[PDB]
Amino acid sequence: GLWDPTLPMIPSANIPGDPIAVVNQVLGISATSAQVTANMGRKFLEQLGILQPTDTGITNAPAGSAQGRIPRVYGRQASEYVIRRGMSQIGVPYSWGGGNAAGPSKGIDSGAGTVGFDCSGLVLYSFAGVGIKLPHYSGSQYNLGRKIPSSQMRRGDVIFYGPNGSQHVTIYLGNGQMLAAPDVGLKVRVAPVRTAGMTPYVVRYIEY
Repeated sequence: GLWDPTLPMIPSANIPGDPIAVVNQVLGISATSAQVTANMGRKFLEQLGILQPTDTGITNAPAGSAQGRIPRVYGRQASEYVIRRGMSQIGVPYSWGGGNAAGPSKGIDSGAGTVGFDCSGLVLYSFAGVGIKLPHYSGSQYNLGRKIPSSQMRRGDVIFYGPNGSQHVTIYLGNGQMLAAPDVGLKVRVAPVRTAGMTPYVVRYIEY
């Protein structure tokens, strides 16, 4: 019962730090996921009419806090933007280690030749659109945000599997459906929530 037995029963891809997300060989520029995330967060705060000169664009709450940068009155809007980002990626192939704040990417190790997403990649891409910066490893994502009992998961919360949430991570859509790419040969999809191997808590990154 520790793992979801429909997927490889191993910790998932773990990419350290703040990878390069954007390389433009013609202008001679590049930028990392956190750069892209901060820019998107500032744009989103400006779209809400609340950008301040002190805003970096990074909008995460301190881990465990129910108070973060985006006001609760705007959280449903933020959550729906995150969900729209992710749903826009339906059909993109699975790649082990795939994805960054800018979009699908090449993976690592066996995924090195395949441009796509893994769950943690897709989660970090989708949340980055409102300035929520997450590491590219499901285990480390599980240690951020605020825990909600899995029985109370709500649309926009993030579902984790395996010990320490290391096996797989998906975005909950409500109505018993979740969004992720599962494994090789498959693509980002909407699928029924699976309870086998589910951690006892989901994580909420956006309050509303």
